[PDB]
Amino acid sequence: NIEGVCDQRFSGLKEALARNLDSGEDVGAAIALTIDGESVVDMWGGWVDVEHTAPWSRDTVTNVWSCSKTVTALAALMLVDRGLLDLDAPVAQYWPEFAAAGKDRIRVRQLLSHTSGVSGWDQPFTLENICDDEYATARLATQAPWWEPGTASGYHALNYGHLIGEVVRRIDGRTLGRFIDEEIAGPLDADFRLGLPKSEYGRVSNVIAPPPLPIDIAALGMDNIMVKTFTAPPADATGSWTDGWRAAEIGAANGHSNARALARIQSVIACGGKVGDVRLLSEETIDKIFEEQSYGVDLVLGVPVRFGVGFGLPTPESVPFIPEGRICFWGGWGGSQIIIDTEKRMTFSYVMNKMGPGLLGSERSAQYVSAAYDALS
Repeated sequence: NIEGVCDQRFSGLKEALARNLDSGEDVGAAIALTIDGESVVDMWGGWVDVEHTAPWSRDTVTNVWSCSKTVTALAALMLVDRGLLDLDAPVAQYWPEFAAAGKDRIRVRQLLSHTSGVSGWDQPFTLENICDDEYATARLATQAPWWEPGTASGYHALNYGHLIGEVVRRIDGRTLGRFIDEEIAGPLDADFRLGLPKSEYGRVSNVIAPPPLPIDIAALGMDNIMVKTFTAPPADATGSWTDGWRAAEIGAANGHSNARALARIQSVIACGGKVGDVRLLSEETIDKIFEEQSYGVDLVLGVPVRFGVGFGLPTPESVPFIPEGRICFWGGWGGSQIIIDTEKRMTFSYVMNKMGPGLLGSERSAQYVSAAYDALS
């Protein structure tokens, strides 16, 4: 039983979602797809929890973990489009405290491409620490890079929003979470926000944690950058249920939204900077997204990744279900996807509550993305 609309071209996408819901591989999911700004696929099915307390409704939202990075990146690119933020300027030019420990030459674009060298917090760090916005932001400004900036990419797993958000805050005045609401989510009427206000607790579906790892990476060395990044706050999807997590602003993983809002937000990039009569970027600023910034094995994700400014670029060897072309994308822990195909001017989005293993796509993510692209030919 699937609610919402789904174009007849994408029938095979609807059958995959239905059969995944019947088998339990998806507990509650939502798949959205816009073309040239107009909603073409907007579906959802399944339940809010494993106990079938309530079905996934239209405005059900959940934690969308790293899809929030695309909204954080969109906010930064908007300050660039207005001429207030220079991608080539050092981040210390806007954030003076960041110049400490030899970071005075790190450029703003390197924050957005995960090549800055600051991919996580130094290890006096806890789940409570990341919930303190100004404390977590100040800690990063004191750190030395974990590798030579621009030399490689290391996925800024949980501090991505703190780094870029502080640059946004010192330029605009508003916090990153508020900038998103007043300049992106508001003008486009999109159901996205950093965190979750208590007034919206009723329509949230708590994510289901991925399978436990056979070893706790404890006693296997923080000599590795990947371990330092993923243990800065200890990885626990359950932490996204807490009130402290939903009260903070973590532009890397804090977003609470659904597939319809993500596909609608990012339709600005797919349609050339304007959906309807709300233009947030020019095509000159959108061109900066698809300028390749880095390619190589990521120090954190452990696979080859091609990074643009704020988005990933097609990497068939690591993300095989996304074709090549002027396509930018990212996804969230558990399997969530947000894809921007400016050639077809479409946006795809898949949002679930049962988190699969891995921070790249899951088995379901490949089925849904492939079905969406098979129908488009």
